[PDB]
Amino acid sequence: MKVEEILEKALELVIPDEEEVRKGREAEEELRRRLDELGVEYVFVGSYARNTWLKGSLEIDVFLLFPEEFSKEELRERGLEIGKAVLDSYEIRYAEHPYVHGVVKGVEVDVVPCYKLKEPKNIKSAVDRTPFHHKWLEGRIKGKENEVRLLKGFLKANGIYGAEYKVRGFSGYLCELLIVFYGSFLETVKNARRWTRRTVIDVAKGEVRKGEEFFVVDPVDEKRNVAANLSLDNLARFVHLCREFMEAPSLGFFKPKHPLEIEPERLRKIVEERGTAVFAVKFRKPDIVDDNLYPQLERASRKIFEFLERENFMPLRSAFKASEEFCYLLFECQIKEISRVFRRMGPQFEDERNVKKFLSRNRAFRPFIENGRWWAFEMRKFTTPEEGVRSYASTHWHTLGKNVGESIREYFEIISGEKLFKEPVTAELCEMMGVKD
RNA sequence: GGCCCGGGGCGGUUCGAUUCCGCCCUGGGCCACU
Ligand SMILES: Nc1ncnc2c1ncn2[C@@H]1O[C@H](COP(=O)(O)OP(=O)(O)OP(=O)(O)O)[C@@H](O)[C@H]1O
Ligand SMILES: [Mg+2]
Repeated sequence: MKVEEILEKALELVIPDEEEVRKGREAEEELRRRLDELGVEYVFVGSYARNTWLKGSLEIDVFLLFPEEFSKEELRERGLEIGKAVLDSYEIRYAEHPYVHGVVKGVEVDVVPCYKLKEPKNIKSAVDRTPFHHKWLEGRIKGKENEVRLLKGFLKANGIYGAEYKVRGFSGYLCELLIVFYGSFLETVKNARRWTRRTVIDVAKGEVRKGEEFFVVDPVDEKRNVAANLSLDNLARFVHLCREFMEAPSLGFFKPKHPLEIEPERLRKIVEERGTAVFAVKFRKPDIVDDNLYPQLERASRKIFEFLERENFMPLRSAFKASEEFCYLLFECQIKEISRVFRRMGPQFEDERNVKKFLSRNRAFRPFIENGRWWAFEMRKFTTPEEGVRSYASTHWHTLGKNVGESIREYFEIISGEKLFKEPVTAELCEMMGVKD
């Protein structure tokens, strides 16, 4: 097991077989014919146009070029009209920039409308750079497409591929830029081992400098950070994965990790061993796009975690899961039950004005003096994390994300114990607690 | 939708709040959906 031989075997996993390629070329030819029959102006971009698409994950991107004077509404209406007329079956679901997704002779297709600008200067639609990325890449990625595939396969197998909010990882484009910059997958991995959270990679200048945060400047637009949505943690996982890989090569790094089935009876025993409070807030999943949902699940989950820490329940970690039916914010605290009494800091004995106001307070236990200042015993309105969250969630629902919050407002429940291990969250909990196997 | 920076109004908590928990108005960037 040496890098050399391993990467040789890995190609079998990332390179599309001749049949899959034929399927794409055949689908390409059909798109062309449907589009030419409409006399539409288009251009093939992305993975398929450059032959850097990962085996099994083929998607053809067709970009409909529109004059700059056109309305964003005209693009949407016209582009959606063209997309629907050109796909066997289609689906329209997006967060902001419109596009049609569908199928042609068996392969996934994305028909997207954009403005045909000159200079990726001041983009008008969110996707106007894409055509220029193609221009900039077609002449430089030639001969190294399999190197790109190795990188994509590597990141995909380890859950950090996509740049969408569900993953906060490396986009396909970023991968190609990295390949152009380092020359190959091995080189990229070798150098990535020394990346820092301040690393700046400028491919157009062929330079690596120190910066404010992780920044990969787009050759097409120097102000654009291609890795803007790559989370710090995901950057850290990659760098580490790169160290581990070079240290002990294995094509296991290209094989998707074990689905993991682990029985609920085992989870119960682990939680018992841990002596922690493991619970979850359950509510109905809002009918909105992944790209809108996840950031809200992140916020809600975080706002509640902070409530748990300032409330002294010693939160350990939080996680979340979304099924098609419901959503779950998961928590584990070191404190299952806290006392009713606690001490609140008061003024220094020195100024009677404030000491006076501090003592006029109707109180159950009579404040005391300790180290030069007054302190008072106070009673909590709740003593467990669950009682706390039920309280917080019912009252601060509006701060847990627009849609996620509104849903919790109309309904939510706190699941714990055995009734929790039944829900579709065992995987997430095991992951959250670091259960190995 | 989420994040970041900023205006102007407020409610609650607190001995004490610009500073802690939040709500309305609003201006400007950015990110995801290709
Ligand atoms: N998040 C993004 N950041 C930058 N460019 C992007 C992003 N998403 C899409 N693009 C542009 O649109 C093109 C199409 O992206 P798409 O989502 O189809 O993935 P891809 O790049 O085709 O690779 P793959 O299909 O193998 O994931 C990219 O090649 C790039 O030019
Ligand atoms: Mg594609």
